[PDB]
Amino acid sequence: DLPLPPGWSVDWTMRGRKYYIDHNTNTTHWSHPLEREGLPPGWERVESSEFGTYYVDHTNKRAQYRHPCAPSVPPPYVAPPSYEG
Amino acid sequence: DLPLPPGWSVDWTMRGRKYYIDHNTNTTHWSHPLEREGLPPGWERVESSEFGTYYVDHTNKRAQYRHPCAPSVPPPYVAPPSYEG
Ligand SMILES: [K+]
Ligand SMILES: [K+]
Ligand SMILES: [K+]
Ligand SMILES: [K+]
Ligand SMILES: [K+]
Repeated sequence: DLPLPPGWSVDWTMRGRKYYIDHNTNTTHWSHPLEREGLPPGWERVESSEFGTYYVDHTNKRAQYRHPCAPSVPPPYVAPPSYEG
Repeated sequence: DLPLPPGWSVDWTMRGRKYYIDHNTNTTHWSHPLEREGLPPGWERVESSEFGTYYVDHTNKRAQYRHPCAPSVPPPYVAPPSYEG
């Protein structure tokens, strides 16, 4: 949907997974560069049918469920307003 | 974007957070009912600018970073194909 910034292109893995090619920096990425609000450089949010939504750190070649910048404690439960309706 | 199933409506919290009202079951929800693929009943995926993406269990009033169905081990690191470009 969102336009690629100048200097990018897209391709596909042998499993059908889209990736983004940055010809400005000669690097490749799982996510659109305009869809990384709140993420530090080197980190991406990824979606998995087996593991759900998690985060990868390309600079350390590791992954974790928690956003890199989230408090290192479990996140807060909040319910929507009760049915009124 | 996606049409609401029959019997639903939408409203807004005093913080500007959208929620979904199910008049079929007299319940309320943070997420669109057609956007919960892979989630068990009672669980939702939520987005937070402070905590990132996590999951809430309305039946236990708790939250966790890991998808309820994800393996209880850290998720796998996978890099996109190296720049060719
Ligand atoms: K450029
Ligand atoms: K281009
Ligand atoms: K997560
Ligand atoms: K109905
Ligand atoms: K309606």
